Amino acid sequence: IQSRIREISNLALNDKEYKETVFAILLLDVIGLPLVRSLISDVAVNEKIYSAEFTENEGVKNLFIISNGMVKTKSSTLSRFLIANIFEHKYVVNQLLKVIEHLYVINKDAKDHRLQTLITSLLRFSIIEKLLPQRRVEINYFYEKVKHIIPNLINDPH
Amino acid sequence: SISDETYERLKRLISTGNAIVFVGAGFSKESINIIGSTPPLAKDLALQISNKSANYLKEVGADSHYIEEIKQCDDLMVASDFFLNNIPQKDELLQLLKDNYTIKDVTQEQIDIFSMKWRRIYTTNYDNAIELSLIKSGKSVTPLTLEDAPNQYKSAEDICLHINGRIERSKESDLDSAIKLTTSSYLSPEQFLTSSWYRQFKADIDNASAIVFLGYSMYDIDIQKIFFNDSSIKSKTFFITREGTTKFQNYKLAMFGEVINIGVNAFSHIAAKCIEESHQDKEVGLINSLELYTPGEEHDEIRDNDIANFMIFGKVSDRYIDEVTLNDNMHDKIILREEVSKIIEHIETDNDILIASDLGNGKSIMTRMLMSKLSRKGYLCFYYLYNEFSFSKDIERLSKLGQKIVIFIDDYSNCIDDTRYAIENRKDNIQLVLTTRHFGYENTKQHLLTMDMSSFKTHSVDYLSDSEVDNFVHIVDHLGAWGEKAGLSRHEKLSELDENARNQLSFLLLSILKSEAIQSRIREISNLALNDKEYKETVFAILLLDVIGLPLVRSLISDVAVNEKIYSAEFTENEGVKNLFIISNGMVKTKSSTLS
Amino acid sequence: TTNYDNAIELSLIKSGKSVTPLTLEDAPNQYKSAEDICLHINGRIERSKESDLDSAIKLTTSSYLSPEQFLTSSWYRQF
Amino acid sequence: KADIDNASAIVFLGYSMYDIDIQKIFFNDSSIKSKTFFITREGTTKFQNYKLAMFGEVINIGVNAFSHIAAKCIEESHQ
Ligand SMILES: Nc1ncnc2c1ncn2[C@@H]1O[C@H](COP(=O)(O)OP(=O)(O)OP(=O)(O)O)[C@@H](O)[C@H]1O
Ligand SMILES: [Mg+2]
Repeated sequence: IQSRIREISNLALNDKEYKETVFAILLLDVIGLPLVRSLISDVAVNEKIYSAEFTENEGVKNLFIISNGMVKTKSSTLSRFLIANIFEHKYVVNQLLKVIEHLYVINKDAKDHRLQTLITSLLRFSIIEKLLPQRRVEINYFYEKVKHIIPNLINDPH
Repeated sequence: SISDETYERLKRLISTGNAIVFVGAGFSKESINIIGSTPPLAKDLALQISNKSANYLKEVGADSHYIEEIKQCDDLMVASDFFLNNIPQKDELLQLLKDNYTIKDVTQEQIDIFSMKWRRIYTTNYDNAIELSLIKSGKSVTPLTLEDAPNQYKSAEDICLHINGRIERSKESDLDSAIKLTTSSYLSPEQFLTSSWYRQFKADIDNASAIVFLGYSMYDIDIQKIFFNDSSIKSKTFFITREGTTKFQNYKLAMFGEVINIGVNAFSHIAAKCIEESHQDKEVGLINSLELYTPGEEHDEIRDNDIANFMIFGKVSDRYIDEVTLNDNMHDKIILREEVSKIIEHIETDNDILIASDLGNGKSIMTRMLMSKLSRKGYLCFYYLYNEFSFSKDIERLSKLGQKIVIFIDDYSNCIDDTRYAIENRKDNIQLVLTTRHFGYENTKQHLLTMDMSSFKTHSVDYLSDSEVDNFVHIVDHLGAWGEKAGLSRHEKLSELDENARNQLSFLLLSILKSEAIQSRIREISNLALNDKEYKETVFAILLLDVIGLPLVRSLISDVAVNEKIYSAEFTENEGVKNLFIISNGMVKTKSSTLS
Repeated sequence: TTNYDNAIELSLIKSGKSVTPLTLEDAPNQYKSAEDICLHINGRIERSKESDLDSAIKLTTSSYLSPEQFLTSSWYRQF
Repeated sequence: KADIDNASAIVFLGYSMYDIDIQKIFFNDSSIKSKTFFITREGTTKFQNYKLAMFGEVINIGVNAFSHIAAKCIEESHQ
């Protein structure tokens, strides 16, 4: 099976935007937020979800159950396998840092509650351990760089 | 001869400046070439190339009977094919073509006839008489061939298109397919039908005021097949032939339009009269298939009965929409969808909009609200009317304007041909808004993904937020249609609905206000599915298995349906079976309990 | 030539001589046996499209810094 | 198309090949060229039938001579 999943995932994850959007879908499903097109646009840091050619890809159709253009996951045992094995840890930590910076950067104006709870939910250790399982160096690097991305975190005991 | 009323009709049609000329062999009969003579016809050229090949075979030393039987061969196609397939020196054939088809000087009638303003120029010549005649007369020209993409030259003018090729920058290998000389070239899979310029040619001869053929002998069969069928095209075309020709000689041409046997010489004088008026004419015309949306100018009172009509019975006026648009605090009269602002922000950045939704979840009303707001922002919004008038003429007249334009099309699956043309030949200052149901979108996926959809933003209005649920129940609270349920809180009220039907406007309307309009829509869609007894039995079996609660399985469905239609692949491609049961990978599941 | 106009071509045509004008987007092997090569190094006007101003017609300060130039073309060896 | 794909050989009896569609069918391929035989009239030079030679092998013997081949081959075809 793993070989089948790898072959059918390499047919979509080779593009940069497709990889970012797929990672955004997996990340928001991991946190538990609703999979809304406008919010997945902010998490994915592009607007490829609005194109009509995203939902007709091999990887997107073969890994996610699509229905009337919407995207939802198949099961947790495939999403967590994708997160652990198909996405490298070194990609995951860097993309997490990028989206954490960008959310704040565009949230300093709009003041949306969903972005705020997204940011304070990414900082929790349970999600990070569910995203980077038993990786000491990457977890340490992420925790030591999040305080330098945004300077208000030092005053927060959370 | 040719009558005076035909003269007046021709002058009036050519003075518009939207005429199209088709140039043939007879136009450049008087020109002169590099070797200082009139360009030759097929007979002389065939004799020359046969003589050349026979001289080569005499040099190699073949029998004299073969030479004497090849020399008298005056068929251009067979002689050229034999030369290219047996004789190895094709460089001198290309040199002979360049010598014979390079015009050095033109006459004055050609200058006067090509100093007009046309829509587009089409020709079947090899020479450069037309390009020389356009420069000399004070106008630019960019020639092309069938091997050029028309989308790159969209904004260019003075497009002189050569159909059977050109010799000006022809290479050695172009004789096989590009230049239509041999029998092998005419049989190639690459022809005028397969080229992308064919659709452009059809649109041009559909859109033009009149079409003029200059000395065309009507040899090609594809143009004959284009022009034979229709009659509205025949009423616009004209043919120009040489003098001293009887009607029976022009009988072949007469089946495709009027025949005027005066020659290019006499048409040059008409061109001399019409040149000054050709460049001046301009008219905004009238737009027939698209009505210009205009905002409200007066304040009308809104009465409860209007609230009841809009909420339940589906009847509303555009004055109501314009009134709820100007003031955003009036939540007791309309539901404010959050997608309108996103859609507006997308349309301000040169992006097309495609809206897809389920049955009756607020799509046409969203289109009307968008139309009302975008004119206030400063655009021009046109609503597509399902009329019998043309659409290419109207989009052309819209392009001739100079304002920012948004065009709205509702339920495009019923006008897929026009909606295609719209995405095929869209201009720079015209955006598109297309709305459709899910079934209509999925039935036309293969007709649209082949084009450029990178400029389209896809939106779905199927679901709302909890704030909009609160707004809806606030509207009903102001209406007071709860009855005995008004005492209970928010949670109790909607306790009888399913999770996903709660977040859809159609099921909310049917469950709370019992909108008859939605009932009529459901009856209309389900009638076309439940007409057959087999499908009726299968649908009733699915509903029975759901109200029991036991899971759905193909064998069980077939057992309780007293048939085997569930095994057929056409059961899940019906109208009602798709619009009433959500399907996924061929399986059938129901939407919600309040629908079943 | 370096001009973008058609004076050379009109002069050749008016003197009883043919011409095949090209640019740097043509390969030399397809025109190996050709004669009267009027190669326009900078560009051409006669059938220029809208995208030819960026790199094909050398006029702007961006069309002089593009990776495609006279050196990297296939006509450099021929010249 | 399927019949000329599955057959053993294709025989033309006095066909001048006037229609353009059979011409477009038979001109492209080369495997169909090996199985195609054209039967034309007697007393014809090679050139008089150069057009037919492009699509397959041509035999200038007529139906008159083909009758003898049919009479010699009939008893084997049914067997
Ligand atoms: N913005 C809105 N605010 C309040 N009610 C609305 C709104 N939009 C739609 N409705 C209600 O929904 C009903 C059906 O909406 P509408 O006719 O626009 O559906 P639709 O999706 O365009 O239809 P169809 O898909 O069948 O073409 C209307 O009669 C109206 O009562
Ligand atoms: Mg509608």
